Amino acid sequence: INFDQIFEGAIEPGKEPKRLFKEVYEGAITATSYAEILLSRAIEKYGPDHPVGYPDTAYFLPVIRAFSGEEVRTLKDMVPILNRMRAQIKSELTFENARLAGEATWYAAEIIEALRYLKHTPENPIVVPPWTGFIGDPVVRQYGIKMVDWTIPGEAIIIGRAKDSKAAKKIVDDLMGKGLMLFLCDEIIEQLLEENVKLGVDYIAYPLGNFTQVVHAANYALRAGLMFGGIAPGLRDAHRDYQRRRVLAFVLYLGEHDMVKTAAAMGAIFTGFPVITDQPLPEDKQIKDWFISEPDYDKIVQTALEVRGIKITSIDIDLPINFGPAFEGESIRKGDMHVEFGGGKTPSFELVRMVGPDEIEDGKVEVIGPDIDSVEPGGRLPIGIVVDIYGRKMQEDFEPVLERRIHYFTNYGEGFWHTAQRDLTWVRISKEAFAKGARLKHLGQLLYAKFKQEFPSIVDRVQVTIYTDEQKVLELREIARKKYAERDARLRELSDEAVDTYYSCLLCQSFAPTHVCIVSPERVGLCGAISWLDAKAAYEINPNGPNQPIPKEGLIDPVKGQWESFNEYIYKNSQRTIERMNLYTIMEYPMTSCGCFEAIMAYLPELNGFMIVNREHSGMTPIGMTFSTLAGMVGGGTQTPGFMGIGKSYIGSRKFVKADGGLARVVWMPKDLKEQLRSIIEERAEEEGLGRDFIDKIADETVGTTVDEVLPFLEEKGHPALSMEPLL
Ligand code: SF4
Ligand SMILES: [Cl-]
Ligand SMILES: [Cl-]
Ligand code: NI
Repeated sequence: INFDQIFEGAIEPGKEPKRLFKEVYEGAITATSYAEILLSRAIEKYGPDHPVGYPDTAYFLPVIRAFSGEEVRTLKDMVPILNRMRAQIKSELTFENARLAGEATWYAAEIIEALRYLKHTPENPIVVPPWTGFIGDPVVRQYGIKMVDWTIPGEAIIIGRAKDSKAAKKIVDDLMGKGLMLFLCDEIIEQLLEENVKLGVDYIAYPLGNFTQVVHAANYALRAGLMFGGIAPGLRDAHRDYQRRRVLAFVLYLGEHDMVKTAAAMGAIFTGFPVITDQPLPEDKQIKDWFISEPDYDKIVQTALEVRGIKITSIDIDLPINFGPAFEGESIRKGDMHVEFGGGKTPSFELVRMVGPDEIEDGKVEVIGPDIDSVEPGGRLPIGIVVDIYGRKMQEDFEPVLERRIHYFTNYGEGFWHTAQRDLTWVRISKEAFAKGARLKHLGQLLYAKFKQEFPSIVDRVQVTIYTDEQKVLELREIARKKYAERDARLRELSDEAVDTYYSCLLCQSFAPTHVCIVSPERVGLCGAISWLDAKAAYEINPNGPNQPIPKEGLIDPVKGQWESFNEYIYKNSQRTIERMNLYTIMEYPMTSCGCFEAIMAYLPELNGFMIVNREHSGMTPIGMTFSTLAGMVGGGTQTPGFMGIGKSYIGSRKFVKADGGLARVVWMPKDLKEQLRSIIEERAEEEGLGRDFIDKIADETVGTTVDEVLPFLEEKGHPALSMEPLL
């Protein structure tokens, strides 16, 4: 592995950009000096052994943990590392020395930021929303699933200042509509806030802060290799290769240059991210394909996307509102809502329906009834959405799948909002979207264009009708409810036993190459979004896609759930690292995890049972670890007996770790997680004979966070797991 080979042709000897290299050298010396003095002052004040670190991460100082592997825990640990980084800054003006200076600048910024967080407590925070500062592991994991399928095509690290706030808003709205994840640093943030651009973790656009806070992009990106990629800490070239091949990041260096910013950009180049600046560059301050100037703001985004290799697929319908992943998570407050439909205020439904060739005119979008200019701001209308689909290869069992997509298609619109499903949908449109000209016809055109782009193989013609008359919507809701009942009846017939074929899912191998998911009718994929029916429809739509049938054959262990067919498939598709997999236990040959699991279960021998912790829970767990620390062990595609990543719904399955004792073996979950699943937990517990009140016997963080606090509660509740056989 020779990662440096990627740089081979950038600069032919005798024509080194000595202005750039000397500015990089001065900036690296300056950053390491800043860090040296701050570290010496901090060690004098707090003492060498004083702990240092970042909130809510399993990877200590992730930049150092990835590139050199040290487990920085205290101020003392930083001292040798910085010394080494200072030693590798060399006077000679070569591209290799410049990349080493950029690595040293990244190390210095990471050290300076950890020292900054020495003063940080969650209740005396040094940063407040929308600013992020250091971004916790759960956010990285929460967006990993959008990364693996390139719903997020890439990342833009924007440092400095746009020529003015309006240019900042233009390029950032453009990037947000292309779905790129943004890291913002310095005065660009205040420029965007003055223009009322939406920023924050919910919009996948992180305002890190200023100055050394830029490093919080780097320690974010490197964690992707430490998590999903399973790369060992300290494998420097392996981490750089993972970044170059999979983290499609680039830097936009806007505004007046200064030496420390240039050295940080050189560290980005050191790990394979090109830099594009809006400044004019003399020939001796540029590197082809690595440090380049695009002064014209009309071109800078496509210039960076082309040099990085990012390919964007856009629907190219002139929507009056921005559209993309950043807006999926938005919330429209009552004060900002122009109109709403459903959610128990007006009657509502949505339905996809396969139709014959006779029936439909492709591209026809019709609004039948009053449009949203009908009402005063804050008003309401009925809405019934009917998407008729004819296709040669269309099937009725695709109807629910495509219907599921409606939610997402709606939420990506800026100022469009959607929740629930079927006849319980709740839809909202903001005053801003209305002021831009958005009307119901644009929602229908959006649904049409997205369905055409996403399922070309099976939709030959698509038509969209939006009814807003109250009694007509009430009439059509009955037809939709017939379709829903047939779908529920088809789903009821599926069991692990009744079906002869389970389905693989390899979608996450783009970031977790060794990980293989096996979806069965009673075990959803650990991301929680890929059901057995979903994977089956995806394979029938794309036979050579990442979901494949696997027959249930070669049974080895009916109890733990081991079959030769799944073992073989897994061994072949895990690169011969994983030989066996039990479907019904976590204690022996558990299914592996990539890193996007909704929750983690772990066996606690002292309580004779399982703890479960979801990604959103902040707090210690009785195993003595947080969710992030546990995910550091459970993810990365290695087999971890006694630990397993799962989707939340899987807790309600009849096959839920059935060999281990199922729900009866669960002794601890977060309160909010139990409330999220209370209904299915009560139903399944009554089915098992545990009683509907069994949920009250499960300990939570209000009971305690250690074995010593939790065991007495389980003893006083008579929890059955205490009388069950120890698992191991
Ligand atoms: S089913 Fe497994 S492999 Fe597929 S997207 Fe979900 S977590 Fe990733
Ligand atoms: Cl000093
Ligand atoms: Cl150490
Ligand atoms: Ni994952």
